Amino acid sequence: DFVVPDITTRKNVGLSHDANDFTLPQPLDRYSAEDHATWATLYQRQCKLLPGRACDEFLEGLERLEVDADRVPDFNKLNEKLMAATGWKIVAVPGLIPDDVFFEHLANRRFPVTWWLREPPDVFHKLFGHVPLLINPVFADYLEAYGKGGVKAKALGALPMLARLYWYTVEFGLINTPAGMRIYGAGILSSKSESIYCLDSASPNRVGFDLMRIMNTRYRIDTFQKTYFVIDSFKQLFDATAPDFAPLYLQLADAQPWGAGDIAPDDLVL
Ligand SMILES: [Co+2]
Repeated sequence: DFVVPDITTRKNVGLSHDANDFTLPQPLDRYSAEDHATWATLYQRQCKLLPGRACDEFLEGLERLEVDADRVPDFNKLNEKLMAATGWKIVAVPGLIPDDVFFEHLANRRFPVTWWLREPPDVFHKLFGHVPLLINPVFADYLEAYGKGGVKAKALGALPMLARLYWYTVEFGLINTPAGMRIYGAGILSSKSESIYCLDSASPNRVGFDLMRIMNTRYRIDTFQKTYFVIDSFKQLFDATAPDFAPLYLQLADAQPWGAGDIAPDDLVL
């Protein structure tokens, strides 16, 4: 029955965005005291739960970028540190943006960050979850290479195959370490409960990273992942982008995808 405006619409009232690249100056005046307090609450919650769960590089990135514990960060201030580390910067966007625009940003070492915050894929998820690893030069190079692939993928109708790769790496990836399994996916790192389940539960599959397998795997957004893909190094991700994806897309185009909860005959199951 009744339809009401969504959070993206409400938050962006009176604001504008580039019609081509979808950026805007970060609207600092729009963050209320409640927003800063919500940020602080989420930050404190995650920083209590993540030690021994997040990969070490993630927690180090928070500190090296001086990500504010007590307020929504000033993007420009964060950029001074990020630019010096890896030549990356974050740019504010209104919310969900078109894929070609998103890929063009990453291809140019710009990471789009939704500016607004949830009330008590918002700025907490996109900044706290996604940005700290951009100080890692190997991970940053993986994201740049990913972005550069957007033109080819769009031309071939293969953007959803790249979306699966992004989902199962950047958003929901795990990294194995001698100290045990750790988390690098931003969607897990900003989550209250998925960081617990993804390491502690016997329920989800933990499967070794395989590029073709992943690009042939469905995902859903409404639920905890049924399968997590595990890398041994960020180098594995960057190296996965080396070959020509065009013949991989065409091979996959006619295949039946793996379901979100499937185990494939060739999986290294961890
Ligand atoms: Co995300």
